Amino acid sequence: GPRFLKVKNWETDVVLTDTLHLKSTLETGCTEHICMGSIMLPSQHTRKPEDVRTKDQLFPLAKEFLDQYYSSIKRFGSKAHMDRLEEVNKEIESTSTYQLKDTELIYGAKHAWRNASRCVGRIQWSKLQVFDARDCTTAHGMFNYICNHVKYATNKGNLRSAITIFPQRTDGKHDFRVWNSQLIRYAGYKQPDGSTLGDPANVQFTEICIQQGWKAPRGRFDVLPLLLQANGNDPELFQIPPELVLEVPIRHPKFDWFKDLGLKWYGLPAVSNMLLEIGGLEFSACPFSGWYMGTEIGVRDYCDNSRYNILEEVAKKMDLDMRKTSSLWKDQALVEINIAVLYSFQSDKVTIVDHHSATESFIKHMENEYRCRGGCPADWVWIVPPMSGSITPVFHQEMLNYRLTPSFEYQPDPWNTHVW
Amino acid sequence: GPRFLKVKNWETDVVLTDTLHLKSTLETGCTEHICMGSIMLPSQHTRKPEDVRTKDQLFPLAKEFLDQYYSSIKRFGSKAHMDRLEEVNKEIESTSTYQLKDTELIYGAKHAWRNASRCVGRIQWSKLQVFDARDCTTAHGMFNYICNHVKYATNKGNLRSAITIFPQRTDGKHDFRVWNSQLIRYAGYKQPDGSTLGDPANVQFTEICIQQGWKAPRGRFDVLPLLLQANGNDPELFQIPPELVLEVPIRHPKFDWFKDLGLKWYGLPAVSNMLLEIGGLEFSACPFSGWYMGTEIGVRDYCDNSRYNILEEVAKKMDLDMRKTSSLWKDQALVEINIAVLYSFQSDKVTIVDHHSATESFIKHMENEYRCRGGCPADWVWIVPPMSGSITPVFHQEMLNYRLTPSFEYQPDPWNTHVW
Ligand code: HEM
Ligand code: HEM
Ligand SMILES: N=C(Nc1ccc(CCNCc2cccc(Cl)c2)cc1)c1cccs1
Ligand SMILES: N=C(Nc1ccc(CCNCc2cccc(Cl)c2)cc1)c1cccs1
Ligand SMILES: C[C@H](O)[C@H](O)[C@H]1CNc2nc(N)[nH]c(=O)c2N1
Ligand SMILES: C[C@H](O)[C@H](O)[C@H]1CNc2nc(N)[nH]c(=O)c2N1
Ligand SMILES: [Zn+2]
Repeated sequence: GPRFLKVKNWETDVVLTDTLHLKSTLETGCTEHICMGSIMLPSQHTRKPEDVRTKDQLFPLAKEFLDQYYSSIKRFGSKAHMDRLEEVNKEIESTSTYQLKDTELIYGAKHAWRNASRCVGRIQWSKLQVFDARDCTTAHGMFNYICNHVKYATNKGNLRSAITIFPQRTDGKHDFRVWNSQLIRYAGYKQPDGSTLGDPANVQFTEICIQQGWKAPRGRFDVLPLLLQANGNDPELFQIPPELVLEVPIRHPKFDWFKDLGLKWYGLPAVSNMLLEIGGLEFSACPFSGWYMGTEIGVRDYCDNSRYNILEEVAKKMDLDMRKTSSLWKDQALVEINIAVLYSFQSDKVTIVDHHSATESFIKHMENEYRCRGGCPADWVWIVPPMSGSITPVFHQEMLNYRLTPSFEYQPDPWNTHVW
Repeated sequence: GPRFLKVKNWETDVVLTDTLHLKSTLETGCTEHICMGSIMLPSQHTRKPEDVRTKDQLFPLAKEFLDQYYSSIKRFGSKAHMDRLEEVNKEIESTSTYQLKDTELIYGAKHAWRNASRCVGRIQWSKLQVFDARDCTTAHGMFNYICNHVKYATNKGNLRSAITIFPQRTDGKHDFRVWNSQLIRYAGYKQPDGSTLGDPANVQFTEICIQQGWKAPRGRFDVLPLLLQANGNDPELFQIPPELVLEVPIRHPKFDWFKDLGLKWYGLPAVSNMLLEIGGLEFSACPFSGWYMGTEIGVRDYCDNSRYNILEEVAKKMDLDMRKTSSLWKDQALVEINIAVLYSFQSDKVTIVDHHSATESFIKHMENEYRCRGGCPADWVWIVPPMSGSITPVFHQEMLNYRLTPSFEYQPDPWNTHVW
C-alpha cells in the first residue's frame, strides 16, 4: 500500500495492515540503503548522558503526550485538554518542568510497555500495577518502596506485573538511579585461577558493591545487594530481605541426577536500569517486573557461553557424544535444561510461561493491536525465542518495528558518570 | 563512526568496522522511521514483471559493473577498461544489449553469491563452478545442461557448488525459465479427504505438471519432473534420470524405529527460480547448487506446520507427554529428527553441514570479509538457524544488511505471466 504497510504470516497466510507506524517520529537507525535491525544499541535514543531537555525542548514533547492522552479518552480539544495544556505550559515556564497527574502517569507507564517492541509478553500490557514513588527523597526511602514492590509483585509465587516510579530527572538538584541491572541477580567473582564464580555478567557490579563494604559470600548464587542512589547522592548498599527473595531449586522430572547440579534461580525478573520517558519527562529510576519466559533462564542465563555456560557439565552427566558437533549434544542438553526449568517453577507453583505459549499469545496480541490500534511495533530479532525458533508461530510472522512514545529507553551505567 | 559503522559480537566483544555499505545504491525497504528487516519480500527489487531495462537504463548499470570488475583486478582506468566500456556502450546502442565475456560472467556469478546477505554458507563463495549455457535454444537443450549440472554437482555424494547460466533476457525474442522452484523436489497432492500427500509447498506446481501430462505416482516422496521454458515458448516436461537423483533414507543412530517412519530426502539442494543480475543484464534461468545445512530439512522441511509437519508422529513414537506444551515435546522430537538427518547423510557419505559448524564458519567468513573487503552484508533474520539460535555464534553477532550487485533477486512465478 502507498501508505498502508502489510505484514503477513507465512504459516497461516494472514495479512495485517499497519497504519500505526505513521505516528512514529523517533528514528530506528535504518536508512533506505542500510538496515540496522540486528544492532543492539543503534543509539537512536539511548538517553543522552548530556544535560537535560530544555523548556523549549520540553513543551512540544509535553504537548504531544497530552494530545495523545486526551485522544485516548476521546476528549481531544476539550476544555479540560486545553486547560491542562496551559497549566503544564505555564508550569514549565516557571519551574522548567511539570508534574504528570496520577492518571497520566499510569497511562504513560502502561503505554511505555505497550510500545516496547522487543517485549513478547505485551498481551498483559493493560494489567500493570503502578506504584507512585515520586515523593521519595533518600536511598532508605527507595529501599522501602522496592521491598514493597518485590513483595507485591512476588505475591507468594502468583506473580503480578508492577512498576515503581521514583522522582523524574530535573537538572541540577540531581536524580535517582538503581545501580543494579535487575532488582534480583547473582554476583560474579573473577577467580585468580582464571575461573569465574557465579554470574560473569555481574562481575563489574559485584566489585562496586564489595568496595562499598559488601560482604560477598563468595558463592555461586549470591543475591547481590541493592545499590541505591537518591537525589544524585552517592549510592547506598541494602540487602533485600531473603524471605522476600523467592528462588527455585532446579531439578528434572526424569533425571534424578539433575538436582545434584546445584542449579537454582530466582522467580521474579525485575529490570531496574532502564529509563521511562513520558511527555518529555525522564524517570531514570523505574524498576518494573512481570514473570519469566522459560528460555530466559534455561537458554540464555544458563547456556550463554559468557554466562553460567553449563552445557558441558550437563552434557557430560547425560553421557553424550561430545566428540563432534554433528551429534547435536549441545541441542540435546539444551532441551533438558529447559524442561527442568519449566518443571521446577511449575512444581513450586511460581509463575512462568514457556516460549510456545508465550509466542502464541503474542500473535494473539498482535492481531488484537492491529484491530484496535492499527498496528503493533515488534522487533523480530528479539521476539523470536533463543531456541526452536521455527516451531514457534512468531518466526513465520513478519513484524514492523518503529518507535512510539511513551517508552523505555536505555541509559548510561551510573558509575560511568556519577562523580565521587 | 560518522561514516564507519561498527558491528559487535556480544559473546566475544569483537568489533568490526564496515565501510563496504558505502557502495550500496539499492534500497533495503527501511527508512529512518521504520525497519522492515523481517519482511520476506520488501519488494525493493523483486524483479519487475514489466518490460525490460532500456538502453539508457542499461549503460549506467553496465558501466558500474565494469568499473567494479576492472577495479577487482586493479586495472581501473586501463586501456582495456576504457576499450571494453566503449565496446559494450557501442554494442548496447546497436543491439539494445551486450554480452559479458566469460571472465566477467564468472566474476559476476561468484559475487552474486558473495553478496547474498541471506546466505550462511558464503565462506565457499570463491569456489563455484560456472557452467555457461548461453548457447542453449530449446527446452531439450536446457534439460541436457541441467542433467550435466546435477551429475557434476552431485559428484557421487561429495557435493560441489555450481551454477548453470542460460541466455539472458532480451526484450521481445523471449526468455528462459525453469518453472521448478528447485531442480529436485517432491510433489504434493491435496487429498479429497482434506489430507495432503507429499510436500504441501509444491501442490500448485504439481498440478501444472499433471495438467501437462505428468503421470504423478501419487506418492509421498515423488521427485517432480522438470518443466523447462526456452525462448518464451511453452514449458516442456522432463524426468531427471533417477540414477542422477541421489536420495538419503532417514534413520536414527539410536532409535531403530525411526527407519519405519519412511523418511527420506534428496542430497542436492538446487535453486532454480531466482534471477541473476550482472551489469544490468538479467539471467532469469540460472539454477545454482551447493549442499544442505541440516536444519533446512530437519527443522523446516520436516517440521514446518505447512510442510511435512511430522512433529506429532515422531513425538508419539517417542511416547512423549504431548498433553502440555510445557513438556517441550516438540523441542525434544525436533532435536532427534535433526540428529537423524545429520547421521543419515553422514552415513551415506553425502555432503552436509550442521548449523553449529555452518554458523561458526560464517563468523570466520565475516571476519575475513571485513579484513579484505571492508565489510559483509548479512541478514540476521535469515542467517540464524531455525533451532537452538543462541547456542550458535551468529545469534550474538550484529550484522549490517545492505544490497550490493551483482546479485540474486526474486522474480514472478512463470505461470502468473506467461500466456498460453
Ligand atoms: C507479563 C510478563 C512478561 C513477560 C513474559 C515478558 C517477557 C519478555 C522477554 C522474554 C523479554 C526479553 C528479555 C531479554 O531477552 O533480556 C522482554 C523484554 C522487554 N520487556 Fe517484557 N515481559 C513481560 C512483562 C513486562 C513488563 C511488566 C514490562 C514493563 C512495564 C516489560 C518491558 C519490557 C521491555 C522494555 C523489554 C525490552 C528490554 C530491552 O530492550 O533491553 N515487560 N520481555
Ligand atoms: C556451499 C554450501 C552452501 C550452504 C550450506 C548454503 C546455505 C544456505 C542456507 C541454509 C540458506 C537458507 C535457505 C532457506 O532458508 O531457504 C541459504 C540461502 C541462500 N543461498 Fe546459500 N548456501 C550454500 C551455497 C550457495 C550457492 C552455491 C549459492 C549461489 C551461487 C547460494 C545462494 C544463496 C542465496 C541467494 C540465498 C538466499 C535465498 C533467498 O533469498 O530466498 N548459496 N544458503
Ligand atoms: N521477563 C523479563 N525479563 C527481562 C526483561 C528485560 C531485560 C532487559 C534486557 N536488556 C538487554 C540489553 C540490551 C542492550 C543494552 C543493555 Cl544496557 C541491555 C531483562 C530481563 C521481565 C522483566 C521485567 C518484566 S518481565
Ligand atoms: N542450501 C541451499 N538451500 C536453499 C537455498 C535457497 C533457497 C531459496 C529460499 N527462498 C525462499 C523465498 C523467500 C521469499 C520469496 C520466495 Cl519466492 C522464496 C532454498 C534452499 C542451497 C541451494 C543452493 C545452494 S545451497
Ligand atoms: C546481535 C543480536 O542483535 C543480539 O544477540 C540479540 C538477538 N536477539 C535477542 N533477543 C532477546 N530476547 N534478547 C537478546 O539479548 C537478544 N540478543
Ligand atoms: C517472517 C520471517 O521473515 C520469515 O519467517 C523468515 C525468518 N527467517 C528465515 N530464515 C531462513 N534461513 N529461511 C526462511 O525462510 C526464514 N523465514
Ligand atoms: Zn531495518
